[PDB]
Amino acid sequence: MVRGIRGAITVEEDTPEAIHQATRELLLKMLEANGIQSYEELAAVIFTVTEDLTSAFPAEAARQIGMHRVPLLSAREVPVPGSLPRVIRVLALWNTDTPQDRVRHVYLREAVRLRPDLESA
Amino acid sequence: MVRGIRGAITVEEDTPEAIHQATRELLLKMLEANGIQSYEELAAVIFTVTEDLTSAFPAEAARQIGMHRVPLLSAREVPVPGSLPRVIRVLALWNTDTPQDRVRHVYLREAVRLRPDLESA
Amino acid sequence: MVRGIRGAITVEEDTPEAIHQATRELLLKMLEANGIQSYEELAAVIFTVTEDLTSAFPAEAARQIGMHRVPLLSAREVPVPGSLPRVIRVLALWNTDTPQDRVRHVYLREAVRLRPDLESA
Ligand SMILES: [Cl-]
Ligand SMILES: [Cl-]
Ligand SMILES: [Cl-]
Repeated sequence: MVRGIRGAITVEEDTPEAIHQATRELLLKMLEANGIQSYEELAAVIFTVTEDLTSAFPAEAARQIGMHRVPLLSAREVPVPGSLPRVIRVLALWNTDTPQDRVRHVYLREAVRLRPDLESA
Repeated sequence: MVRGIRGAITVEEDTPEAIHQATRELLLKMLEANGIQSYEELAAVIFTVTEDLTSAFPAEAARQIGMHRVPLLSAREVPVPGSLPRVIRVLALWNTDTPQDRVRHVYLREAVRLRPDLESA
Repeated sequence: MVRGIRGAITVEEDTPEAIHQATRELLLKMLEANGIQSYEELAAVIFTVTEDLTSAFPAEAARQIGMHRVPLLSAREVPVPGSLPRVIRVLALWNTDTPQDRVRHVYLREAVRLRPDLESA
């Protein structure tokens, strides 16, 4: 049994340096938030990028933090009018028996605006 | 162990009202067809939309039926010439030991044309 | 518990005959490399294609080798400048307890250039 973990983060520019940094930061925070101890717990990680980000592969950033042995895939997000620009989204598939309500999803920088429900009191 | 569940549905127009309704209908029918009792059985749900649908996020529709705690991701489908227009596709990842041939895939409206094998006698 | 299996292959032209052949070849090699004995071991398979490939659905090729009962989904890859053209990527989600370092990822034709780490001595 598997639990997905969602993440999202924004960048201010379509450059590799920006995209790679943001992706590394988000991945590490997703793992930390969930108490993951090894990349071996990850079945796979899927990324999406908005259409305004073409300069870099998020999987390259994941390999900068050593995710060579984690299977990675990336795709393009739907360009909805008025939706948040320059977003990197992550779906990590985690081999765990953690209950669904104990999985922690991580939305950073302006991406917090995507999920106001995940703000809490 | 995990089983994917596929769904697909068409809409007649690229509007949020159409996309959201179709997505809600399809998701509920996928769950019902498979005898799912809780959203907690879902590892994650991945959506795709054809390039002729940009007005809405399918994940927003999933949140209208309460999928806040289900990890969701969306992407764009390949624009193959002559392929069916205005299709919302769903891949639900289901934590189950159901055999592969007992999983029920759900193709609604004109999307039945995608999978004539799933028509039966 | 699930392990992803990555594959990738290139084609020389955007035609169905080329895309379908390459997809069939890659899928079978991914299964063989990992000692998979039944399609029932596959939770789902996700494909991506680069933006320069629109003539065919990789899932149609998977159905030419009988993957009707395997849930399939396809999406478009990020068009990064200078990245390899005409690539079909595969993420197979495999129900297995195989350790992460014993899963075999398969990169064929020019797609070997994507992952020089997977060349070995
Ligand atoms: Cl959370
Ligand atoms: Cl079925
Ligand atoms: Cl390998």
